Parts: sequence; structure tokens; C-alpha cells
Amino acid sequence: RMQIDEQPGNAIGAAVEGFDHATASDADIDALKSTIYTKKIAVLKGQDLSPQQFLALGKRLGRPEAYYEPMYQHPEVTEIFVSSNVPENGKQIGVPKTGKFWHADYQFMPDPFGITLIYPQVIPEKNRGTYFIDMGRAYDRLPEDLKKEISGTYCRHSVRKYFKIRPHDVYRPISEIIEEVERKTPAVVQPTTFTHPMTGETVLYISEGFTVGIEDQDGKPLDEELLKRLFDATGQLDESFEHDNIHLQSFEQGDLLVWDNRSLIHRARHTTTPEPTVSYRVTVHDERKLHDGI
Amino acid sequence: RMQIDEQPGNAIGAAVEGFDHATASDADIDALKSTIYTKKIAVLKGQDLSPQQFLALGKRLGRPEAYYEPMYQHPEVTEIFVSSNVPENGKQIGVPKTGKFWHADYQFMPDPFGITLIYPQVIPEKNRGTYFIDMGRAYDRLPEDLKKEISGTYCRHSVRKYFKIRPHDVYRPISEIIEEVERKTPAVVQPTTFTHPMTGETVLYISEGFTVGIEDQDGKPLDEELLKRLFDATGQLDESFEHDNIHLQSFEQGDLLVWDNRSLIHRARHTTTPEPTVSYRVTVHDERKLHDGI
Ligand SMILES: C[C@H](CC(=O)O)NCC(=O)O
Ligand SMILES: C[C@H](CC(=O)O)NCC(=O)O
Ligand SMILES: [Fe+2]
Ligand SMILES: [Fe+2]
Repeated sequence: RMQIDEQPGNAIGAAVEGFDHATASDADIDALKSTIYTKKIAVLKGQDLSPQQFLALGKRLGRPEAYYEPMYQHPEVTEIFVSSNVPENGKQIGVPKTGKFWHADYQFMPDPFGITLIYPQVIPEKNRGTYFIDMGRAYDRLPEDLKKEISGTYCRHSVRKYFKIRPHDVYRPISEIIEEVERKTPAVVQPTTFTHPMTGETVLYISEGFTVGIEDQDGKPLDEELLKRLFDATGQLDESFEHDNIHLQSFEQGDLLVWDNRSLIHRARHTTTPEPTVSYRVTVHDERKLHDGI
Repeated sequence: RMQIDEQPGNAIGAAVEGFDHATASDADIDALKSTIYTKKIAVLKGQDLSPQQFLALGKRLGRPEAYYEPMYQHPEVTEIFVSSNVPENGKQIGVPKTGKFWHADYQFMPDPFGITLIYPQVIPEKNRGTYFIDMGRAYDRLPEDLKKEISGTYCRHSVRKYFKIRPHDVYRPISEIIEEVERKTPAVVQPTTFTHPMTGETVLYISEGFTVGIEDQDGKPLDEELLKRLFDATGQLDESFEHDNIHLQSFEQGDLLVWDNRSLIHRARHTTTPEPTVSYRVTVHDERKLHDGI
């Protein structure tokens, strides 16, 4: 019964009714994926799933990868990444209020996955949602001088700013954790732009949260002001979130968000209050790498 | 009944018998302090003290200052800093295995105290002790080219390497803690050498743990190799601890160590094993600042 209702023209997003991951056909999945690659966000409606069913759904779209730090993992389905501030039997499950910064998922890793799935569990009614920027479209809207300046350049991405302290880190000297992070997840180099392997779009692959430097073709660093100007032009420095590149995606119970993790950067919008909020995440590799240079 | 038995000649240290902090006279305290300033380490023998009595003893020597991070504090006497890996009723008291790096206490703070007191509580029999270097004597033993090179220079000291993660830091992004530490305890500048206000000695006031840069009189940084050469010449890079500047101080139950926190740097020697070890610390300001430029 799957019906895809794409937003008109250039507007981002699509709504998907009648989707049952257990009965959807191969053609259903291919159509769904194609909507993800061209409309960037697919909101599956009326999803009422167990953790095992959410994983099964992600497995229809590609190969799931479990987040590399175990404290994020759901206790029954290790492939599920949990953002939660609601204890269960008094125990912290997952990590509170993940993602409160512009990023693409796994951008700081050598081999980022193409598709992110979010299944919200507990949703505040007030100021909850996810901000998105389409960095393909943000590239196209760059001034021509900036496009020329970044041609041929490379960016370095690192988790070093937003790596979250883990329970066993208590009482350790902070430099030991800083060095461990650099050792286990060293900064990764990507071309500043790449060609989206599904659509052919040019994507400006940077985020304020993870992108820490930009450099010329030899790997010689450039003034970080160049990075700051790219963040500013693309809307990532606008603390009011009114910039034209920014799309605010809300969601209601039963929604399941699936989105293009090559093209989009995003940032969790949370309440300014201690209100319960829980989301489950599955992240999958599709039929191609992030770009064909991987 | 206090009797001070100073080690002969130039050898470091003294033993103190018959000391009762509650009955010792003003002349006893003045003699004890003078031994601390000239012999650098005073081991008080046969001390059998409650936490309140240990604080009272420190108060005979000067004005106690409580460590600025509360997780180190003894639960009854906030002025007592606790190094402990032995839980009490299951609860972590103090901080495990503090000081496993060369430093002077509070060297990273604007106004370091002159006297450190250690009252060991649980002592492993095997490889336990405290390494010390007399940085006055280490200065005098520097080659003449090095003495000239550091003349007029300044060093910056920071807790940024060995600040210990606190329980409430769990799940925070690490950059937020890094920035908090820089904000609350910014790096402090001291002259590279100063005149010991009690003895007139020239002290080379650096430690591998806290000293992060050296700079000329204008505050222009110098090559950090200059700092590395000072650490190397003074014995702080010798991982075998056999260098001639190094003194290993052991202790037995009832010992109470009191030492010159202007002249000495030190480093905890712990077992290579998970063996119980507990020490209490009181730190006091005496009649003068660290040096007369404070
Ligand atoms: C550091 C972030 C997780 C978080 O915000 O806690 N990494 C998420 C990801 O890249 O998939
Ligand atoms: C960071 C150190 C404490 C420790 O080793 O945990 N400061 C001790 C002091 O300066 O008095
Ligand atoms: Fe994310
Ligand atoms: Fe110390």
C-alpha cells in the first residue's frame, strides 16, 4: 500500500503513507530510496515498531552499522543508537540530547554511511524538531568567488569537539582522553566538494560541528577564515535559524525520518527545559560509498 | 618533646620525633618550619590523627586552603584533599591516584601555597613512595649556557593536561570541559626562576606536569625545545627515576610528610597493580607568598 507524496518542485521532503517494511516490495524500496536521494527527507507515517522491527526496516535499505562507542547502543539491538534523557529502571540508556550542533553523521569517520533513519520515541510538544541544510543546494548558492576559491581543496573532519565523556572516563586526566580520541578516530580528509553518486549533484561536505580545517591540494592548511566564510554563507552560523538554507523538520508520534546523509547536515532542536525526549537511530550503507573517491 | 633530626650536610630531609601538634610550642613550630625551608622534607613520626586533628596540625603551620575542585574533599573536613582508590560504604571518596606526574602543588594557580602536608592512611608495602626533585638545587646544577638562556624569561603553567574528569562531566562534549578549564583556571605566568623568600635560593619553577610554555620578557613564546631541555637536564624526563636530582621518599604508618612546595616538585609512585592506597592532604599558606613578585 506504499504511497509517496513528494513536496512540489524544489521544496525539500516527502511523506510516505502505507509503508510496512515487512511486506514492501523490492520496487517499493527502490522507489523509497530514489525519493530519499532526490527529496533528501522521507517521513514514513504511522510507524508503530519494536526495536527489532526498526532494525529490520533499516536492513531493507542497506547494511546497518552500529555506532562505534557502545554507550550509545540500545540494550537489546546494538545497531540502534539512542538519544535519551529518560532513565529506564533508573539506568541511563543511550546518551542525552545528541547532535546539538551542525553535522553530517559519521563525517569524522573514513567511510560514512549514506542513509540516516530516526524513529522518535518520546517527543516534546513545544520546541522539538531537527534543523536541516541541503549542502548540495548550499553549494550551488555559493557566490562564484567562493566556489572558485574552494576548487581543488580538501577539508579535515574530527570528532574532537563533540566527543562525549563516557562513564569510565571519570577521574582520568583529560589529556589522556583527548589523545585517545585522536588515536582511535584521527581526523579524516575528504575533498571539500564531491559528486553525489546517486544524483550527480555537487555537495559541499562541511559542517561546523566536525570540519576542523581546510587545505590546498598538497595538504597545506589554508586560513581557517575560509572555513568560517563557508559556514557563514551556508547558514551554519545563524543562531536564529532563519537563514534561507535552513529547513525545520518537525515530527509527530509514528513518524520515522529517513534522510540523505551525503547531502544533508542537520542539528537537533531541543527544548530549553528538562523535558523527556527519546529518539532511536539506525544508520545504513547503501549501494555506493559516500563518494566514488572512497 | 619535639626533636628534629636533620639529615647530614646537603642530604635532603629530616625526621621529627615527639611532635604533638596540640602541645607543641611557638618555638617548636618556628623550628619545624625552618627545617622545612632548609631540609625541604620533614617526616613527622608516630602521628595517629583524626581528620580534624590533621587539619589542626596544618593550621599550626599556616592558613589552610581547600582544593578548588570539591570532588577531592574529605566528606567531614573540606580542607582535606583525598587521594583514594578505596570506596567507603561503596562511595568514591576523593580521587584515585592523584599526582602521577611531576608537579608542584597549585603551580597552575595565581597564588600557590608554600607548604604541602601528606598524611598517608593506607600504604601498599611494595612499590609506594613519592619522588622529589629540589628545583633550587636543580637550578644550581644547570649548565651555565642554560642558566644564561633562561635569564629574564617567564613560564606559563596550566592544569589543562592533568585536570581530572568529574562525575557530572559524563555525556558532556569534551570541548565544553576544555573551555571551562581554560576559563576558570587560565594559564598563569611566573618568572622562570625566583628567589625563595625564606632561604634566598634561586628556584627553577617548572614542572613537566603543569608548565606548558616558556617566553621572553615581552611574553613572546620561545621554542618549546627550551622547556624540554630544562625538564631533561633537571631529571624530569628520566622514566627510570635514577637521575641524581631524584630523591625517593618512602613512608610507613604514622609518618606525616611536610615539605617545601616552593622548592620541590614531586610525583606519586604507585604500584603497577590495583592495591589499596589512601592519602590525606592539607596545603597551607605561610608568612610569605610563593615569591615576592606575587
Ligand atoms: C558525536 C556524535 C554523537 C553525539 O552527538 O553525541 N556523533 C554522531 C554521528 O556522527 O553519527
Ligand atoms: C591536578 C592535580 C590533582 C590531581 O593529580 O588529580 N592538582 C593538584 C595540586 O596542584 O595541588
Ligand atoms: Fe546526527
Ligand atoms: Fe601533588
